[PDB]
Parts: sequence; C-alpha cells; structure tokens
Amino acid sequence: AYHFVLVPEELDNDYWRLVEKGAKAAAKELGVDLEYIGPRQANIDEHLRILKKAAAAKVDGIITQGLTEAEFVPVINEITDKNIPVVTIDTDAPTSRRVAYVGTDNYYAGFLAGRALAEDTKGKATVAIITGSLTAAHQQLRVRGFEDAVRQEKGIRIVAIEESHITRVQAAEKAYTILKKHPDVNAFYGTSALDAIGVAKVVEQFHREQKTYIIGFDTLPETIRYLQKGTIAATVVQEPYEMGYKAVKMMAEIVAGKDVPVVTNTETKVIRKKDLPL
Ligand SMILES: OC[C@H]1O[C@@H](O)[C@H](O)[C@@H](O)[C@@H]1O
Repeated sequence: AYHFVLVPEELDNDYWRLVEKGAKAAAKELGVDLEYIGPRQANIDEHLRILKKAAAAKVDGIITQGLTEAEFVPVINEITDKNIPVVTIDTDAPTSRRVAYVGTDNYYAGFLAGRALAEDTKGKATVAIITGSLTAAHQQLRVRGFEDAVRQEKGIRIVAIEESHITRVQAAEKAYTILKKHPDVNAFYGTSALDAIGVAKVVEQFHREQKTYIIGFDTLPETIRYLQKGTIAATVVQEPYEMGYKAVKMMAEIVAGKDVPVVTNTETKVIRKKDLPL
C-alpha cells in the first residue's frame, strides 16, 4: 500500500487547501495513502525540516515545492539519493534531480499578468508590486515575467516591490506603506493568492478604487467578490485542485515504472469580471 507525502508552503493557507483536495481525491482513487504535512507558518527552515523528516520515514514518494535553488536543490538530491522519488508541485527546481514537475509555468503567468495590465491601462501606469517573497522561485519568476511584458511600454513604470510573506495582513500593511510613500501609484500587481485581497482592503479604506488598478493571482472566494464589485480588475487563474490531483497520479505512474514527462504545466490565463462565473 503506497505511502506518499505532500508538503505545502503553509498548512492552512487557503490555496494549498485546494491542492490538498485534489491530491486526496487522486489518492483515494488509487488506494494510496496521502499524508499532507507542512509548516503552520511559512518558514524555509521548518520546510526543510519537514522534508528531511518525511524522507527518513520509509515513504515511497515526496511531493513538494522547489522553493529556493540554494536550499531545496541539495535536499531534493538528498532525498533522491535515498531512492525516494520527488515530484515538484506549484514551484519547480528544474536543476534538481526531481523526476517531474506539475505546476504553473510561473514566468509565463507573470508575463500574462503584465500583458493584461498593459491592455487594461492602455500603456499608462505607475505600478507597485506586492510579492510573496523575494527568495521564493515562483515569486521571482512571476515578477520577472511581468517586468519583461511591460518593458516596451514607455508609460509603464514600477516604483516599488514589497514582500507579504503570503498573509492578507502583511499585504495590507505593505499597501499602506507604498501608498503613503508613492501617492502617484495607480496600479497594484500581486503575485500570490492573498496579495490582491490585502491591497483591495486598503484601497477600499481610502476610497481610492477609482484611481487604482488591481491585478492579482488566483481565484480564492474573496478575490471573486472584489472582482465582481470592481475593486480588483483582473486575476491570474491557477489550477490548484488539478495540480494536486495530477501530482499524485504522476507519482503513482513513476513508482509503477511508467515513462512520464518532465514538466506538466497546468493551465493559466487572466480573467476579468466579464469571465465570471466559472
Ligand atoms: O498564498 C500563497 C500561495 O499563492 C499561490 O499563488 C502560489 O502559487 C503558492 O506558491 C503560494 O504559497
């Protein structure tokens, strides 16, 4: 009876709970034991601790983010040398010895965000970026993709980048700080699931909705509420359920000796109020 472990970035984060639903649905489907374990609070040192722990515990396969190249590559290769196969999810480490990746093309998601912002503001924007962190690999890619997409827009300019450590509260905090310091900011870009929600709270508190474009990530309920209301103008779709489901099925194929593709990019697109509901 196969035993796999899935490690989220943070246990009770709303987006990861959707990943867990798809993983446990696939696990039930194959008669597989899925253990979902990860830090209470997103923390790179604990994250590495939960992985090395799960490795020494007889498990048949480990599904995890490849969060940072400097730390997670040695650990993944560590876990591989114990003849335990690793599947990366949501954030890839393409230089490690993980067998396969299931998750968004992160650069492209950020690139599609930049393209939408430039269409919506028609080339004119003073932009602040709220990102989950400056060291997480998917966050960097979503930032770099966005920069690349807007570089040709002479009238788009990025004035600030701050970290939210993927909470609502710290996204709101950073939006209070950016706005006080850059009152000409008329556009926000959030790169993780809770960022546009924190920005939207502050924009609504200041009655700034009419002079602030907000494009964020993912489709958590409150993002859809702000999207229908108007506070948020667009959001980059991800497929957390389907990537939780395909990561498990892909693990089951790997330990069954079957060939599998190295990368499987779940779908990503920018949606607006006109694409609701889904
Ligand atoms: O809320 C934080 C989450 O937001 C999502 O956009 C990302 O794909 C996850 O890596 C991240 O942990």
